[PDB]
Amino acid sequence: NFQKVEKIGGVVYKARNKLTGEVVALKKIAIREISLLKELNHPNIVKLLDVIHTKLYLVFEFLHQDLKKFMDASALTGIPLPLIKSYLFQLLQGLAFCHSHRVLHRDLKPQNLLINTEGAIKLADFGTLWYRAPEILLGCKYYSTAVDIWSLGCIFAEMVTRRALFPGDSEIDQLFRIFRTLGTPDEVVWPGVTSMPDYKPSFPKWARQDFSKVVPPLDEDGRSLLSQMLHYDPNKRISAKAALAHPFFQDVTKPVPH
Ligand SMILES: O=C(O)[C@H]1CSC(c2ccc3cccc(O)c3n2)=N1
Ligand SMILES: O=C(O)[C@H]1CSC(c2ccc3cccc(O)c3n2)=N1
Repeated sequence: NFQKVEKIGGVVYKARNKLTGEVVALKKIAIREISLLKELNHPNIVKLLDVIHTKLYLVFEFLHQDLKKFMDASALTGIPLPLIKSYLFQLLQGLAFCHSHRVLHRDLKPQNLLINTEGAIKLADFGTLWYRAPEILLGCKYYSTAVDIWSLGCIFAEMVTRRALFPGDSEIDQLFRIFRTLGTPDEVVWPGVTSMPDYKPSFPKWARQDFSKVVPPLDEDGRSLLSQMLHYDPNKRISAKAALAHPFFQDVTKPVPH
């Protein structure tokens, strides 16, 4: 039925549908979540074409490559700001759509963001440590859409600087890397943080970095938006919908990537 072409990322393969000649991404691995997922159409969400239960196989549209590869390829010169802005804007549209339908992504990272030759970018693999929100790291079981905004913020910073923002090697290292940059959170900035399941009063108390240093040479509009995406308190973190109205996107366009 499907011929595997190569492994590209459960497990995901490039494959040919012999019944249609279509080239697809085939993921080899509750039904309600998938239903909701399947019914969604948006230009910035990878389309789920078919679900085959026999092991569960999810058949997705196939896209050119992922943003990780593009960023590695662009590491020498960087991604031009207009393209960064376009990608961020598009990802926020996708998230705004998902979130309005009560769908969380929860594992956003460059490897899960797929691009095409025409300037589009799409969200894929709906649910490393590097893009995990602090509330998840502190043991929150009942987290919100805000976890996706944190992750996208980390990705935004990485596109700009050509370095991962918080490349932890363990959950505690991840948390402490966050704390060393943004300051150790307290009840003032994050009411309720000290009652979180894995919060320990013995966490070292670091001061916040002046931030100027975190994503140079991003302009103040960009820094403003990023800071709103990285608020500790998930309830203060900007929503995708509001982020779309941020002045950073006043001059947004849709360039064609190299
Ligand atoms: O994990 C997933 O849900 C699936 C959605 S499609 C996808 C995927 C994952 C990696 C890919 C790499 C190159 C080109 C692609 O189309 C890729 N597609 N992963
Ligand atoms: O979550 C936020 O929006 C930011 C607002 S500033 C802030 C913060 C969080 C923790 C801090 C710890 C020591 C010194 C500081 O200035 C700190 N600042 N968190």
